[PDB]
Amino acid sequence: GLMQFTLPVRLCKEIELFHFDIGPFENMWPGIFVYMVHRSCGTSCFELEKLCRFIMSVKKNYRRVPYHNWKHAVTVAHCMYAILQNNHTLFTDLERKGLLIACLCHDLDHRGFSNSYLQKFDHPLAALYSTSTMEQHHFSQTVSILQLEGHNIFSTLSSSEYEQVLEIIRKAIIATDLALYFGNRKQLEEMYQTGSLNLNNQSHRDRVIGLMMTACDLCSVTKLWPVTKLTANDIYAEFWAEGDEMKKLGIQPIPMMDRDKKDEVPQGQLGFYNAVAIPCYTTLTQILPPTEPLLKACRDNLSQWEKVIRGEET
Ligand SMILES: Cn1ncc(C(=O)O)c1C(=O)Nc1ccn2cc(-c3ccccc3)nc2n1
Ligand SMILES: [Mg+2]
Ligand SMILES: [Zn+2]
Repeated sequence: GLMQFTLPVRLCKEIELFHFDIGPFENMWPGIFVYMVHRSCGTSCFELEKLCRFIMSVKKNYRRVPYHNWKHAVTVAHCMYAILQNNHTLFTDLERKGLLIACLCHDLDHRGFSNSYLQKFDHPLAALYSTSTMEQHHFSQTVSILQLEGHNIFSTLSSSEYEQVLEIIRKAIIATDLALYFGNRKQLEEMYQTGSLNLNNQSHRDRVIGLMMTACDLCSVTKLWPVTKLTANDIYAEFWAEGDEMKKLGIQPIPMMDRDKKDEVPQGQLGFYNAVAIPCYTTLTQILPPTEPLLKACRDNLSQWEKVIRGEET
């Protein structure tokens, strides 16, 4: 109760900033997450014995893959922390509770392959979940861990409150299926520009939370350039692994996943910032103005990719 987590001065200052990197020391990541929960939600939101148990069970069900790993999970949770701390009054006590948990859990038991590879491999999960295959699995995995002995971090919530937070977490996790982002953003774009957007409307909150979930999921493009550049090595390691597997199925993979076409990466990253990232952070800054640093940092990294193509960098 009166046991408060403290970080060293640099982490304690840097952690409030959107572009914060959680560093290479795994054993500090759980304490970084508990520190963020206590500050976002309160020191009384969760029982520390159950939280710590939940956090280590979630860790254990993240696989040792180049990108979609325990580190990604805590990085996406930190972005959400940054957004919630800069939009203090606009979110309920349940939403703060659920959105940090959702972010930690959003890629549970990820194997490093897209929903498409699962469908073409004819994976059992692709028979069980027709769309957002992995994301339905990540939620399933979350509920399993919440149903483990001494892992129910929402024990103090009522029947109705429990159902509401699990519904927040479910929509939040489904929303990280990028294929749904495009329509979600376009609809948010139209609602903001006509003035019909209303945060008292639940279906509108759902959409805004979904865009926050995309923004947190992509926050690798909103770090300082040295971190963005090095993260990209981890992303393409999975993509090219997936391409190799497509070639084993007898399918020529998209260039993005073809390691023979790695020379086309800088221009590929250019496309992704224009088609996905900039649009995403633009609409987010429109709806939630204090999230502007994410746009600025994204814009800065777009410019760094342009310099790579021009041959000013390697
Ligand atoms: C989902 N997600 N989350 C983070 C990131 C990220 O990249 O940081 C991504 C991601 O979708 N990236 C993309 C998207 C489209 N691409 C097309 C090429 C490309 C094409 C041709 C040749 C060489 C590369 N590379 C791409 N990378
Ligand atoms: Mg995912
Ligand atoms: Zn993710």
